[PDB]
Amino acid sequence: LHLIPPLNFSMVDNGIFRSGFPDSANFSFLQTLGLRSIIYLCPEPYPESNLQFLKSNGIRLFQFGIEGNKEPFVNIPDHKIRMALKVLLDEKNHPVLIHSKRGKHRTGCLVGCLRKLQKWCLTSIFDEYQRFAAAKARVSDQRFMEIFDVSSFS
Ligand SMILES: O=P(O)(O)O[C@H]1[C@@H](OP(=O)(O)O)[C@@H](OP(=O)(O)O)[C@H](OP(=O)(O)OP(=O)(O)O)[C@@H](OP(=O)(O)O)[C@@H]1OP(=O)(O)O
Ligand SMILES: O=P(O)(O)O[C@H]1[C@H](OP(=O)(O)O)[C@@H](OP(=O)(O)O)[C@H](OP(=O)(O)O)[C@@H](OP(=O)(O)O)[C@H]1OP(=O)(O)O
Repeated sequence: LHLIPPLNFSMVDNGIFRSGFPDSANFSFLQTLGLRSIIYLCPEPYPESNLQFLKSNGIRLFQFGIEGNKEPFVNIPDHKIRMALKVLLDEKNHPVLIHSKRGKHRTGCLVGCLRKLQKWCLTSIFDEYQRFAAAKARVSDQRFMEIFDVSSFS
């Protein structure tokens, strides 16, 4: 036994994964996925360790830096989520890992908006969001998904 998936790692769909921030202990696991792409949702620069892993493995980094904010005073990062969705929906970028810091809020919102495009009823989207967010589930994240207009992606 030796592979360590990154924090809160899960398969979302064919060619799509979610997690928190990978560190060097996770690189041997991430190698088994044959990633083409990472969608990174934090504003902080990528560490040198991570950049060397991407360069060694031919993985493209897409960064859409969403500022972390806590309830009750939240950002509505609509443009950044939609830019990340545009990349996520292009199969040429697959396999793709979506990650933020812990993979609960920013990652959860992007995945929830994907589920809405996949025609999941809201309660099913929120159940999946809650499974990762656990005691840190935010009503604001779920309201963002409730309000999200799918029009431009149909
Ligand atoms: O209370 P805070 O000091 O603001 O801690 C919170 C932390 O919450 P706690 O550690 O106190 O529980 C959140 O973590 P979770 O709520 O996910 O447990 C985490 O946001 P997060 O890493 O969740 O961001 P996502 O990556 O899920 O968007 C926050 O990160 P952000 O600031 O959103 O990048 C803070 O973590 P940092 O300390 O690393 O900034
Ligand atoms: O520059 P603007 O045209 O006013 O648009 C901004 C801008 O959105 P994008 O840059 O992502 O297009 C903010 O992000 P920064 O430029 O500051 O990085 C964003 O903030 P978040 O990314 O945190 O959402 C904000 O959205 P909001 O104010 O709703 O949180 C949004 O403004 P509209 O919301 O486009 O005025």
